Amino acid sequence: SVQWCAVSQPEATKCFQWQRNMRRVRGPPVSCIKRDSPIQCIQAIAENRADAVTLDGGFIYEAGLAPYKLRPVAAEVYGTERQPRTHYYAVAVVKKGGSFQLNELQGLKSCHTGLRETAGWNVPIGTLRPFLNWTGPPEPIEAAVARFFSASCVPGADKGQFPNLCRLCAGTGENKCAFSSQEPYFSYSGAFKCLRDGAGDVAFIRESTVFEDLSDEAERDEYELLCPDNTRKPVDKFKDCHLARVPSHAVVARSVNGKEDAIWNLLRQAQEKFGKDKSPKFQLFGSPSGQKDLLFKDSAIGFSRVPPRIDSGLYLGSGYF
Ligand SMILES: [Fe+3]
Repeated sequence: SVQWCAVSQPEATKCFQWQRNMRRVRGPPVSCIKRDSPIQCIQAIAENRADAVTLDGGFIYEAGLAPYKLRPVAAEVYGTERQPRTHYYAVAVVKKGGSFQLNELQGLKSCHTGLRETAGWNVPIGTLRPFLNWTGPPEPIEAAVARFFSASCVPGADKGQFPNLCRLCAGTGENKCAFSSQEPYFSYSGAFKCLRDGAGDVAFIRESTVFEDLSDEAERDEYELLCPDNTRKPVDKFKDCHLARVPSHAVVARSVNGKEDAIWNLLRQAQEKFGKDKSPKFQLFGSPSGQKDLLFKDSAIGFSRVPPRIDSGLYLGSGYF
């Protein structure tokens, strides 16, 4: 059986609902282990306490490093089934109206999905380094991003070394700027909720965020991207307007004693049984109200296996950071 590494109690429930659903249709068994962060799941996967966790490509990096040496075994498949894609695009949605283009970015307000996450940090801050004012290490990149935006909401950051990287955040108590769903401006939806709530001027996120959160058409007509060419275009045309194409989020496992084939078969079967539009009982690519992307990304259709011994640095592709 496969111990899945849950990252929160909402995620844990989803997984416990998963396991109960797998039993009912007599498929491959899944188990749930709870831990509090992606980086905390890696270690447990590394320490034989559990076996898989879906990670973003920033955590695919840090999970391939020593002494973890974890490996991407199955990539998330997003889109439509007529045209499947194992990649997504980092864009920067902004409020329609303003004159500022990608190059005009300084002293504004940015909402970021997570510190060190792919779409909300690695790509945009990687795209803004020429504009950034940064001498190099051992000063972190965090300090300059503190001085480039007038305030942001980049959860996961240090509340004391960089206070305006959290300035915009909305978690209450000690929960502000945390890498948890209790930060309501955490991840994609929270990075979008931070622009939608009038909090920041820019939202660094993915191409489906706007289609996913804003159901009624007219509402979305009021949002736009920021093109890397310094223009701004509509949010439906992200294929000619984006910060980058980034490889899809992936289930990562152990390199040695990984159980890959068992993990592949749990997924495969669950995708056939609890996939998009498959069972009315369980949607493995679905979350309940207010919660989002638990275990896997919402509105993703399935998975496509990763070919033998493709490391973490080859999954991502060359040309990183
Ligand atoms: Fe991501």
